[PDB]
Amino acid sequence: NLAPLPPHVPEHLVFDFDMYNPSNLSAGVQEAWAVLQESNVPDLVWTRCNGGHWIATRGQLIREAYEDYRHFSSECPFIPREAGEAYDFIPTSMDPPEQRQFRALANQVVGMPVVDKLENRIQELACSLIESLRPQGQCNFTEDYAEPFPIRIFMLLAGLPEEDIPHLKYLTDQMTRPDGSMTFAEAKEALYDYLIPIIEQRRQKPGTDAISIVANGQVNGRPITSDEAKRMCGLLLVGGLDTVVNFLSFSMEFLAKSPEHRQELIERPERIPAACEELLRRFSLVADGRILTSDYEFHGVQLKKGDQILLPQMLSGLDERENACPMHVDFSRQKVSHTTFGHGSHLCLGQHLARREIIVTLKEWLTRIPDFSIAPGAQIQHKSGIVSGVQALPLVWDPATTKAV
Ligand code: HEM
Ligand SMILES: c1ccc(-n2ccnc2)cc1
Repeated sequence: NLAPLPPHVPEHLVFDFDMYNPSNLSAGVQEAWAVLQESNVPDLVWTRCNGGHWIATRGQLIREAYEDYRHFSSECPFIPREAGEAYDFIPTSMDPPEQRQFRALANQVVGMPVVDKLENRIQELACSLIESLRPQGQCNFTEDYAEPFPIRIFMLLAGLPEEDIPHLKYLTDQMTRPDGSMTFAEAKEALYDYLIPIIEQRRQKPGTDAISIVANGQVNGRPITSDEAKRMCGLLLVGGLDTVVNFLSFSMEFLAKSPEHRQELIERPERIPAACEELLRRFSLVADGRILTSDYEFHGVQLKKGDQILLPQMLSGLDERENACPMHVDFSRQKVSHTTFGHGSHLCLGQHLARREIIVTLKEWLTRIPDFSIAPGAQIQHKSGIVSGVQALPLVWDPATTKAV
């Protein structure tokens, strides 16, 4: 389903990319998108899928569009339009200076200080999950670890019941990797049905949990409304359930195939942080966009007011102009250039939490289970959307080579 080309689009700039089902998916999700960076593709293209929209394909353009909120507005940040339209998450659907205030609160909730405080549970939960897996010689890394690890730390932070996971996660999934089973608005509404009662409850009777702080927070001298708090909370939910979850499976899949990468991190632990950035560069996984607030001419292309452009965060780091041999994972790169956590005013507040959860896992897994591989005859499938994922990650290992701690 290709939509007819608007009049301002030169046919030479057409490249029908389906962000929800790219062509080379079998090769891997990052490889499927990287086709956008082949020599035949212009820097800025137009696709007729998902209703027609632009795509910036180069780190330089993505950054520029990310900085330029005057032109590129966060009002309608998701493709397809109906999706960007119905979404009203804060602070993601606002531009500066309105953004700034809401931003400041969200940070109170997820920032450094919170992570600093949760470190021991993070470390505690990782060791517990791993030790529990170790003797089995086999998991489903996606369901066995990638999901629970991050999610249970979030639920703890938010003060929400673990029982809610399956329900929440389904709703969250529908948002980034739409199934077809429910539209964005229906999905959005359902998560909202959930939150409303919770928030009400926490404005009356506050806790120390994330929701309670958001619900009772101050924005621009006055109290935040319920509707605003709902809209921030909606964001936190997706961040907690849908991000680190998918990241970990791509990294673990890479690790399960590269013995030598595992070794390096084993003998030279000082490299873990470095490694973590490189993997954040290589297995980057977010793709959103902005809407044109007016007619504007960008890098010799005319953009009409109301046009959506996808500015895949994913691609900056995979761009050869930014990183030599981009599909090559080298833990010793002098400069790891990525925009995995975004760029500009909307830079990811949860990046600290995410880095802590990644480093804990690599350090802790490698300690106990140094030697693992993907199960024989396992066919790993990726998934594309706003946030890309791995469908399942069947791992096997010999228990005899593990180490209990
Ligand atoms: C590996 C994991 C993660 C990645 C790759 C990621 C990526 C991003 C990206 C690219 C943006 C900006 C989107 C835009 O500019 O439209 C963003 C914003 C945001 N992320 Fe993350 N994120 C991750 C994890 C988290 C976590 C764990 C949380 C907290 C629960 C979170 C909370 C936020 C919030 C609150 C913002 C909005 C900041 C603002 O609009 O000023 N993220 N994230
Ligand atoms: C699309 C969907 C989810 C997100 N997100 C939330 C937290 N971190 C990233 C950003 C854009």
